[PDB]
Amino acid sequence: GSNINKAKVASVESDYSSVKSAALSYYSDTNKIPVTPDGQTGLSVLETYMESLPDKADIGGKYKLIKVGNKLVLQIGTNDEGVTLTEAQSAKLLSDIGENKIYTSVTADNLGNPLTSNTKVDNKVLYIVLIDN
Repeated sequence: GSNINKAKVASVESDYSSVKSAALSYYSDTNKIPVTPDGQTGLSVLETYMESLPDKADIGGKYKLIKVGNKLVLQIGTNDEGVTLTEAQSAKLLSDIGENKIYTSVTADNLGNPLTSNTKVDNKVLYIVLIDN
């Protein structure tokens, strides 16, 4: 329960850090935000920059990269499966990553409701800002 759940959150944080470094490299080299091709999932857009591509989050859900306004966003989950978070998992993720990054909804233009330290997520797609311009 408690310790396993905290380590699943830490695993997403490690994936986030690795993907963020690779994304910044791609952005510096191409002058364009790396995005998953329309109609696909996964991080193969970053394959030149990563020895091993993260596939699924330990909290549930496949990874992909989307543009939301001017921001690069790590999407965690798809139609098939979203993330699951207890309040304690949400609290750790926010303590470690900080504010204005983790969202429970987006449109193509705008970040939606921010995750809070009291939020439970039951099989829903989650969003973490990687690059804020």
